[PDB]
Amino acid sequence: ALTEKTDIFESGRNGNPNKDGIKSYRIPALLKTDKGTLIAGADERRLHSSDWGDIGMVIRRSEDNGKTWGDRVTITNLRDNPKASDPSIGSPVNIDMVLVQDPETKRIFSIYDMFPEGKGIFGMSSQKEEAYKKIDGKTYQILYREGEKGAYTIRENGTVYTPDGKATDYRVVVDPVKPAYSDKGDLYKGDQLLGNIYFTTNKTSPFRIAKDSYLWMSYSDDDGKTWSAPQDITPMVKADWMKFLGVGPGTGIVLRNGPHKGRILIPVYTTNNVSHLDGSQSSRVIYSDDHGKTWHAGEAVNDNRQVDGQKIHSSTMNNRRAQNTESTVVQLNNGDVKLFMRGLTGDLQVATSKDGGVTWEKDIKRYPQVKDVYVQMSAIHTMHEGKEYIILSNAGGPKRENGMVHLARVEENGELTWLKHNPIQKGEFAYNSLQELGNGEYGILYEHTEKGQNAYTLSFRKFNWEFL
Amino acid sequence: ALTEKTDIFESGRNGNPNKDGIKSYRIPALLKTDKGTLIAGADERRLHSSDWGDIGMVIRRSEDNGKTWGDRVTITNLRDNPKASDPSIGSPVNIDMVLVQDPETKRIFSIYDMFPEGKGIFGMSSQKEEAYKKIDGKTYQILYREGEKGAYTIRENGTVYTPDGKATDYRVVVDPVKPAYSDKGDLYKGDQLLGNIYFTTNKTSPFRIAKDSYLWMSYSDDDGKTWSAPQDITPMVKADWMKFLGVGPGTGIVLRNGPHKGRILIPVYTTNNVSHLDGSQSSRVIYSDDHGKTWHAGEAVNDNRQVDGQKIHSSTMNNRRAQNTESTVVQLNNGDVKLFMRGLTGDLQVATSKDGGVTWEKDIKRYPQVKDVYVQMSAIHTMHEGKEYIILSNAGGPKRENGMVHLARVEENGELTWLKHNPIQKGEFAYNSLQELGNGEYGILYEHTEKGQNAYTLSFRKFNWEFLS
Ligand SMILES: CC(=O)N[C@H]1[C@H]([C@H](O)[C@H](O)CO)OC(C(=O)O)=C[C@@H]1NC(=N)N
Ligand SMILES: CC(=O)N[C@H]1[C@H]([C@H](O)[C@H](O)CO)OC(C(=O)O)=C[C@@H]1NC(=N)N
Ligand SMILES: [Cl-]
Ligand SMILES: [Cl-]
Repeated sequence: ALTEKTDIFESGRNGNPNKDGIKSYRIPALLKTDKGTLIAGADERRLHSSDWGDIGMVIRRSEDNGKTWGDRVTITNLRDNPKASDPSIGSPVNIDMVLVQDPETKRIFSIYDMFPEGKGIFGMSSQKEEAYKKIDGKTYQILYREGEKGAYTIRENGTVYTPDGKATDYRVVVDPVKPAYSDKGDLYKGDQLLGNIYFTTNKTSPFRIAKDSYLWMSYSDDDGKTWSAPQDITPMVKADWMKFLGVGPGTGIVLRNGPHKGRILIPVYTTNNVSHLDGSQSSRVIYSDDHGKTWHAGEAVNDNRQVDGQKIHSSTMNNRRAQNTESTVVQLNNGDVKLFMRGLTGDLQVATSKDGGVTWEKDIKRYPQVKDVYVQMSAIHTMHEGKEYIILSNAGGPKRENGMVHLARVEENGELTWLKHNPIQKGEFAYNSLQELGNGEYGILYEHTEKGQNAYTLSFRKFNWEFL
Repeated sequence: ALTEKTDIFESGRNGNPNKDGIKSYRIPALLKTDKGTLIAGADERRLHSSDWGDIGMVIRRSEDNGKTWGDRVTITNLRDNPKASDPSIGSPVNIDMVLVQDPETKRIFSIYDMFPEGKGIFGMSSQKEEAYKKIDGKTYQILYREGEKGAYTIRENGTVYTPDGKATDYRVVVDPVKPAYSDKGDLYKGDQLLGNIYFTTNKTSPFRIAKDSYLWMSYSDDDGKTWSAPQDITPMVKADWMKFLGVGPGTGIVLRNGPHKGRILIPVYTTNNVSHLDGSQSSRVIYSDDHGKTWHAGEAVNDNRQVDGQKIHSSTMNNRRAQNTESTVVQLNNGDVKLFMRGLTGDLQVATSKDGGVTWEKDIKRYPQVKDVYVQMSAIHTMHEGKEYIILSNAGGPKRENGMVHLARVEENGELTWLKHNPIQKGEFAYNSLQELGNGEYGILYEHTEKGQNAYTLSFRKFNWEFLS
């Protein structure tokens, strides 16, 4: 039925670091690859357990269906500002990942947020700063220089150009080479390292990127063993009005049927400048139809949505209860895509797309038989004995506690009928990620603490249909 | 040295329409063409004197340097919604024009605001509605259908397409043929007129455009005698964050020197969704380098502007005094572009661009010797006996009264030295447009009323260098 928990990422105790000098881990993503391998992804939080600071994007691999796991592999870990007054806020931040595999190329993607040095989503400015500039059909990332108003650009070879279009003696590391790509954004003049473009305080170089929220992507073509340098996918998908744009962490999908088969779907959510985190968080997907080469934004669930009288839009809404945030995405056999969205109604909110994730139907469906206490969830499609189901896992409540694995039957019209609700973990329970394993068996990687563990320890369990 | 006022567009009196059935005129634009022709543009307000309603874009032409003027020529006048409960707010709106001629092609452009039926800039919604959709690289205007969430599109030949991209039996008049193009936007099912996509109340067709602020353009290739159908230029220039985008009315320029010579510059201004008309009004220019065929937005004066030791952006600002609204644009002989902007400081605010209107220098210069009572102004470059000057006209104050023509020497470093401040019209004085007429003479079309004349009557005067100095 259900196995006992195996601890995959171990957090420290009583506010102290673990044996690796790491305080805690958060944000599980569980990928079951084509070769049977399980990739377990996490935020690795070295210094403290906040939503910022020194966080690396890390994975572990199990080649025996989750029994034993290899050593941590670091995808990305940007170097700290060695001059920051407060190291707790003195690192450029990567935070929250989504994992997915392309089933044709077998390429594995990790998509995650990036912010310059500071407090991440909780450090965002009230004012927009332009991040990119289009010059002769090429999009360049902008750099700002203290006491100068104009936009410098990073062009060919990482060479920095003046606002007026002339090459400088300065250059950015745009092809990072150090372990964990900790050299990305390093600012040189000739062969002299001066600082880093992601540093925002006590700078030793003249240049910095726009203070904003970014989305990065790294990929692996060797079953998660090694990873590419980070690719900045922001300018492909972030609209000029968006404040925050970030992933809904967990595991993305690839569409298996319909006109859009082969489409990679990555849950994301945005905020606007009208109400930001107070009334605007809005879920959507970004997608790629060319096996991860180019990315596009779908429309938000909240775009032209009717809410208590009146239409809203994600770019202009200010409605706490109509927010939807981190989400988990599933495709049905009839071609429909369901988006299970974290929200503030107390129960499960589901949006439906008829066109492979680009637009959403007018109604958000509420399922009062599945509680949602305002915490991430994960959901996967499953076939059992020729019958179509959805498995969804989240906290049972009243707080981030008592982990549940809910089983739904999907009807021919895509309506969901909730059959079973199975507690899987007493005590602390938060973020979780599900995968199908290959028999009637399923794996879950989740957040949980016991015995004074720092939030969180990430643990793994297998269950089967008899548990379900 | 200063002629008596000649009335060009005459308002009615005591809230009554004039002889032509028109309550009032507003928003002068004066343009001296290649031919020597003077074109005077205006908002023609049929129903009342507010910032919405039934408003036509109209011109008159003078062929004798402002002495006599011909009959009204209507550029654009969208038909009213015949089913609207309140006629004063029952018409799609055009409002505020900029005129400019391309010196090479001789083409004359009128660029002006458009809004569907309602209260114009004072009727904008709190929530965005997407207005355009790119389908396989092609940009189409969206239509919304009663009882449906999805975006229909207006495609080739005006054919309305479903959200899934199927042709319907519905069609939009995209190539209007009626006088003043009053049929633009008409919605047909095959051969039967059903209603109009610009109507927002008591609709008789199923379809309507996004509720938004738009920018339209019409052009003349025959010295202002006839005009093209309106071009919707909005998607070329309006960003996904902009709430209002509209012209700073008057007369635009064509750059006459430097690497961007030939560039057409059109003052505009935006608001955002953070503070709209309370704290985000921000000047910039849109420009064309291909003789008016395609248009691009410059950056706002307020983009990356330091205010109170902190950087703002036009898209996110909320600062009353940092706003800059309608503006007038002038190029210096050194290549620099000056933007004189209506503002809330009580005095004249000027921005400088060194890249042909695309970005603006960090410091907005203020001149305490020219008052700004928060009203439109016009300014023009001029040369007198080998020396460079700018002439600017606006109200002297305290209110919108006491028209002034100000004269500045432009110094070698681009600094302006204000030399003379000459009264040109006592009593009411508001919007105005200046043009150099040649041989030391200048013309001005301006808003003024007397004895119970509805706001406003548009009058013309000519003056010479002697009046200036
Ligand atoms: C980018 C970011 O800050 N991600 C946050 C997330 C976020 O703050 C909320 O969704 C905003 O409403 O909340 C939570 C949470 O547990 O509620 C965890 C993530 N924390 C970490 N990955 N450390
Ligand atoms: C599009 C529009 O509403 N244009 C308005 C303009 C505008 O309301 C302000 O600049 C907003 O701050 O103000 C004025 C004005 O006299 O202050 C006249 C124009 N009115 C007419 N053309 N009727
Ligand atoms: Cl630095
Ligand atoms: Cl209609």
